[PDB]
Amino acid sequence: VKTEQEDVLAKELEDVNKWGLHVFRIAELSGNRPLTVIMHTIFQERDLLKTFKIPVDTLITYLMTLEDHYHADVAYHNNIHAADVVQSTHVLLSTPALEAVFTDLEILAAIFASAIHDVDHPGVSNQFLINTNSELALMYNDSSVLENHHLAVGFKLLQEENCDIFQNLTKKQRQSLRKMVIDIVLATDMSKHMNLLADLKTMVETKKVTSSGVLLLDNYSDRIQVLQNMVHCADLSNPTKPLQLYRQWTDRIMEEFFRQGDRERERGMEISPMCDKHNASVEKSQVGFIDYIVHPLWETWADLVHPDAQDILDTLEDNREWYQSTI
Ligand SMILES: C=COC(=O)N1CCc2c(sc(NC(=O)Cc3cccs3)c2C(=O)OC2CCCC2)C1
Ligand SMILES: [Zn+2]
Ligand SMILES: [Zn+2]
Repeated sequence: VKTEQEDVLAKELEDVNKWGLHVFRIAELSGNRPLTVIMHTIFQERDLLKTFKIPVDTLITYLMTLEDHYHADVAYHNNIHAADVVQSTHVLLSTPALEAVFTDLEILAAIFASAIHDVDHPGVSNQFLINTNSELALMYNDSSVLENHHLAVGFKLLQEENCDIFQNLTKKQRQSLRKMVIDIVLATDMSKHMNLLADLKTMVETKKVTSSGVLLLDNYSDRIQVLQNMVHCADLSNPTKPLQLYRQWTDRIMEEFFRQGDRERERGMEISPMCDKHNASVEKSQVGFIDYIVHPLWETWADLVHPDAQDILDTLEDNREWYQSTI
């Protein structure tokens, strides 16, 4: 049946539930369809198609349309980053401390929010978009420009021919899913980070647990804050991956940043915070970024789900000392 390529692909996909799936191999084996194949795999794996009556050809058609609205000419914020965050969100949902906590609708909404979360990303920043006085910035009034755009595009794509994967959800299911997907994606904006991180801490502070090992989340605010933190954790999971992956990701985001620095030079604009080709030390930037943003976030999350995130925290801590070695 399968081509031998499909077979090689299938064996790699046997790792979808493991942290550090080789997402870059999967992109190669798949003809640059990492997003399509990982989503499909997860959806079958989690039985999402039957539970929500999603016709499989519609699912495929939409996945492929979604992936083609990621830019192949963008080093980091592309389909592979999309697939990576989706699969990471998928692993985090399986964490033992959230066993049987979230409904299928909420799972569906977290995975879907991951898949569309950066779609149509240009490879430059909100501030850049605001400074260039770009259309996108005028539309969204300089407020969460890219993140508002990813949502509008992710949803509009469901209207293309044979693309409505939510065609069989009730109005009720659709309105709740939508709101969940909008809260999750707007929370990927980095300027929400501290606020998001603070609530997580407060969650951990006042943390309750009941009847067997399972977190007690009994109102919307609490349930959505967790999902929001989960996906935002997945968005910032590169330095917790095995170093081979992490280094490939660091390569890509640095390429994107310098290329924006270039576009800022090519327009007299002033330079971005360490987007400086020629003048910015990657090794240092990684270390501070871990100590100030990535470690605190993941340290809290580890707290929340203690101790299922131990190896994760540990890898991050190693990758951090490894970047220090590089002075
Ligand atoms: C103090 C707040 O600053 C702040 O949030 N930003 C500046 C730095 C930075 C992001 S996102 C990101 N990277 C990721 O979202 C995913 C990763 C890809 C490879 C490692 S991590 C980096 C970064 O990693 O590097 C920067 C730090 C200073 C120079 C660039 C946004
Ligand atoms: Zn983003
Ligand atoms: Zn992202």
